[PDB]
Amino acid sequence: EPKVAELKQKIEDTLCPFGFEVYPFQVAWYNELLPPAFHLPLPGPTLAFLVLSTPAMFDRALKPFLQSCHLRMLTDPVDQCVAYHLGRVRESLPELQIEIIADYEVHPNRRPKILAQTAAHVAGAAYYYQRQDVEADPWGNQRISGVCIHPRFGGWFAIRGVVLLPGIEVPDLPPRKPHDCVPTRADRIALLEGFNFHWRDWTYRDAVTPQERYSEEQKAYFSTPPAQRLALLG
Repeated sequence: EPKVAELKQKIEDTLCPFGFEVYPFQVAWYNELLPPAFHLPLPGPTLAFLVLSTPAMFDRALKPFLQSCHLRMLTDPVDQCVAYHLGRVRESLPELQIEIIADYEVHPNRRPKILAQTAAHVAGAAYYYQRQDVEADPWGNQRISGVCIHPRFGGWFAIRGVVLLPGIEVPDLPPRKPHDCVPTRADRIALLEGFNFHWRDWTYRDAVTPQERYSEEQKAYFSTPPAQRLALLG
């Protein structure tokens, strides 16, 4: 009966060379915090892995993918690339039943209504900073969206997927809280204001100083309209 550390290693062998990181969690840690509409429809002890992309994903996974025979038109290339690598995870664990979010062999709802930031938080991957994390906040009526912050990459990363392993239950998997790397009220205010009110501004992503950022080319790619992205960057 497979151990989490052995599975984690096999998934990392598959994904880490392509700029991803993977974090295990129990389905229960996620569901516990949410209304049933957003639950994962599985037994609490079920093992899951939260998958993130780091700044390296662009050079190691996306650019190669864009030059490959796998690329199709009419759907987002990043989504295609991610689905491809999550597909490779399935292949690398042929003896196991593996579900993936998002599953592109399912089209309608209900694909589950996953709240990705909450998954990243309970998996210890990135602290999900929300309005509630600022006491007596100054924003009144506005819609202040929260944002996850990675201790190594700040906001220079993205949550990309979840790998589920139904039938593999890890009731004694020990939880680890995400690193509270933006601990002070003033910094949390600056983070959330940068995120919700600052334009052509990547600055909220430095709320903790990152060790590495998206390259200028990657920044260009994500801030260029889709019609022009591939042409402009060749």
